[PDB]
Formats: sequence, C-alpha cells, structure tokens
Amino acid sequence: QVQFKLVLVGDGGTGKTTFVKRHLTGEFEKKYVATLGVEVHPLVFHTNRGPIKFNVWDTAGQEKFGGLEDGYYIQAQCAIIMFDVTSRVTYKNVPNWHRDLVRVCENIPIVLCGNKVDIKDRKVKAKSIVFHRKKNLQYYDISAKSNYNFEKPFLWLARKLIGDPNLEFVAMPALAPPEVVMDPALAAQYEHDLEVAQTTA
Ligand SMILES: Nc1nc2c(ncn2[C@@H]2O[C@H](COP(=O)(O)OP(=O)(O)O)[C@@H](O)[C@H]2O)c(=O)[nH]1
Ligand SMILES: [Mg+2]
Repeated sequence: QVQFKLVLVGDGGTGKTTFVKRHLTGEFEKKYVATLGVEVHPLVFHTNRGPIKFNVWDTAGQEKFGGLEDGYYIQAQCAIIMFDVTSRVTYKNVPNWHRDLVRVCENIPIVLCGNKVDIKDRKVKAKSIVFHRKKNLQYYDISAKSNYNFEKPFLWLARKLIGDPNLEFVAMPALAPPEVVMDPALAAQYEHDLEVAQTTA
C-alpha cells in the first residue's frame, strides 16, 4: 500500500484532534498505540492518479506536558504543524515544533496551518505569518470546525510526495458536517490578505 506517515504537531489546544477528526472513515478506523501515546487515523484521499493514504498521527495530549518523544517523529514522511490564530503564543511556538521535528526528520515536506479562522476576533493575521517562508513550507489558514480548507494541506502534501504538481482530488472523503459557519466574506478577505502579504517578499 501507498501510505505515508504524517505527523500532526503543535501546541495543545490548537485544534489538532478536532482537525484530524473531520475525516469520518479515518476516525472510525483509527488505531490507538499506547506504547507511543498516539491515535493513527488512516486518512484516505482519492486523486486523479489513484488513492493515497496518510496515516495521521494524533497525540494523546502529551504536548501539554512537554515535547514529543523520538517515537512519534521517526519515519514521518510528512507533517502538519498547527497553531491557533486566536493565540500569538501558539504561533510563537511554531519554530520550536519545526525544530523538534526536523531534528529527527530532516527533509520532510511540511505544511503550516493557522486554525480557528472561523473566530471573528483573529489575533495572528497574515502579515505576521512569516515562519514558513525561509523554511520552504506551504501555509494555509484552516477552520477544523467548518471544514474550511480541510483538503488544502493534504493536497499540497500529496503533490510533493507523488511528484505530480498537477494532482487533484477527484472526490472528497466523507467529512463531519460543519459545526460552525465559516463566514464566506472572511474567507475571501483572508485568502487575499495572504496573497497581499506574500508580495512583500
Ligand atoms: N471555533 C473553533 N474552535 C476550535 C477549532 N478547532 C479547535 N477548536 C477548539 O479548540 C479546543 C482544542 O481542540 P482540540 O482539537 O482538542 O485540540 P488539540 O489539543 O490541539 O489536539 C476545543 O475547544 C476545540 O473545540 C476550530 O476550527 N474552530
Ligand atoms: Mg489533541
């Protein structure tokens, strides 16, 4: 099978568990591995070139108590580092998560996601999101509770791993129905503001 270990990391409380859980089959088929303090969710996605399975590793909360063991990171073939757009500290801690990860796994494709963009009161705006630039990471705004941009990180990663820049998803996996509305106007403003921030580089 055409699988990839994906490591999902970032501060406690940023929405990691909530985000992996959108993918309903992935949630139903998860596998808990107590030796490592993890739930591995098999998130299958279907591309114009067939299926790709991301085995997403979700913590059991130990990130609140400290850093993650070598256990968690080894063999990762990709990753998502998450922060909370309503907390500057969580963004401020991004560099530390990236450093812990690349320590074990040097040349991985990584996406950075700013979560909870459904919240009107946004603290970490596009202009302040610079970490990913010099590190060659993709960035996406995300709202786990509304599925907003759910696919984006996975689609960019599938492209890097398969080596097809044109890959697309032919159908979406069944997702948990949006629990909160993502205001369409905020989405439009934010996507552009990222594009405006990128041209100051
Ligand atoms: N509105 C909103 N709240 C969110 C979102 N993602 C997470 N939260 C809230 O953030 C808290 C932490 O979420 P959790 O998924 O357990 O995160 P984790 O500790 O990083 O794995 C809970 O109150 C979530 O419901 C999001 O997309 N929108
Ligand atoms: Mg969690």
